Amino acid sequence: EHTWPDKGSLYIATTHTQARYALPGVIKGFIERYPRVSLHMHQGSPTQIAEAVSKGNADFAIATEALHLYDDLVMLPCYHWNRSIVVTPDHPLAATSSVTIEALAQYPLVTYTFGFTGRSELDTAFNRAGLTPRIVFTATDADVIKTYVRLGLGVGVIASMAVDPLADPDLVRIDAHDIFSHSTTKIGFRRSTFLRSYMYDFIQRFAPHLTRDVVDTAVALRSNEEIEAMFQDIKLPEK
Amino acid sequence: EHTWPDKGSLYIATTHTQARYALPGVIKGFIERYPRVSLHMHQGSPTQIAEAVSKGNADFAIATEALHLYDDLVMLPCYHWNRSIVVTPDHPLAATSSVTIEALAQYPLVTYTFGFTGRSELDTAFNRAGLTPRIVFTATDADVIKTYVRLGLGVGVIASMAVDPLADPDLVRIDAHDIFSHSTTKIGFRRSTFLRSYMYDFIQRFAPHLTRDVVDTAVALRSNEEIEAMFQDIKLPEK
Ligand SMILES: CC(=O)OC[C@H](N)C(=O)O
Ligand SMILES: CC(=O)OC[C@H](N)C(=O)O
Repeated sequence: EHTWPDKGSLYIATTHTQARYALPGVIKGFIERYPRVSLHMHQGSPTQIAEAVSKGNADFAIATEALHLYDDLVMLPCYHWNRSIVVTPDHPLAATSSVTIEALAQYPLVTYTFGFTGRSELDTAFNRAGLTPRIVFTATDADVIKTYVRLGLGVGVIASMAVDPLADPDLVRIDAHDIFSHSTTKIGFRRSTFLRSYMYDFIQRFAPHLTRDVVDTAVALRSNEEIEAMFQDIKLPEK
Repeated sequence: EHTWPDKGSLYIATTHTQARYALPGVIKGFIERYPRVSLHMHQGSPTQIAEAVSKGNADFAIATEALHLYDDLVMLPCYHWNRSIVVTPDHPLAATSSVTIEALAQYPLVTYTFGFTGRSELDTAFNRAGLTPRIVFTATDADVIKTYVRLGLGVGVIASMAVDPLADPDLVRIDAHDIFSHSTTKIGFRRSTFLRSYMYDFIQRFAPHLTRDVVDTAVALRSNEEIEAMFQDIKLPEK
């Protein structure tokens, strides 16, 4: 009843951050439309995620590993995203008129770890202002991080999508898009993967600008550089 | 005011599961008692966690990696824990009089990945009953897993401590201690680490049976085997 009868396997290798905040909608949508597609899902670190799809278990990889050893696979820009700073309401940073990277910094921090969902600005955006802050905590998911900010171990820096005013009503969102450059989530797959219609539909459902035609031409280029050139004048979804 | 003035560094390498469910209480307790101890915390995979403490960044490692390449460090049994099966209330397994590993199995599963917080039974406890089930999903944390069970991608198997009737009131806990053997969380540190009083206190706060004296004698032995022998007749906390 309003479903495609397409039969086939779809194996995704993705990160926590992706699996938790960016993927659920799509997946629920997808699996409802394709009851004959065996959707398998495997979470993990950028290198294994690179490894899995590369040679050669999973069909797609979904991650902010704009990082390398990715050349084998066709990488496609999906969206940008940045970070919010979260604190307990009783924090000095709460009652502050737009904080700076130096105004941060004076504090002990609970961030992500490198490399795993873009802390690849943190430190490398800190040494930039010649700064080195106390990182009392590095983790891989925001929910752990959030709960340790509730403890008061330090100030947290997480993806803006990882704050949910509903889910997180004991924290203060402070947007830091000014403070840190955005991160790009891409989607990979090796050239030799035959692209199935459900796959295009999935790509499309996850990144609206990635239509069959866009996709095809992006893979017609011999480079991920060339691809990112293709979109350098396309405004991505900003998440 | 009722705090120890002890000054020093305490760096912990632990897993998601540990950081999220087993560690928060202790840490909050600890840091309140030792405002001069620089508590640093770093989450990650068993191998890096082994690596971090080993050679030789972090003081303690806290994990269910009873797995090896651990010989360098003194490993101490902390507690046992097992798994619950979680499903949507509308699931066939909900209305079931104590399910078997075969009664499971007939289903698509959302579990942990190997190696990362004990799925090292799953498959190796499945091939045992000669079984091979559909694993539509492997992740590293229960919250991701739970949410995909809410989607209906499959049946979830997570740590019993990762279900929280308060936090998770849309799921069905089904205890599987019968079904799968328990896992042991241990705590490591290399022999050469001078043991500080706050460290003993911390060890103690996390594993009540690990008193100064127990600890000392456990390290007086030349083996983790010998240590586990020491406790083979001690009933551990069961979590
Ligand atoms: C990042 C987020 O909140 O969801 C975006 C999702 N990729 C979509 O476009 O459906
Ligand atoms: C596993 C859990 O829920 O907490 C146990 C904790 N290690 C303690 O003994 O304080």
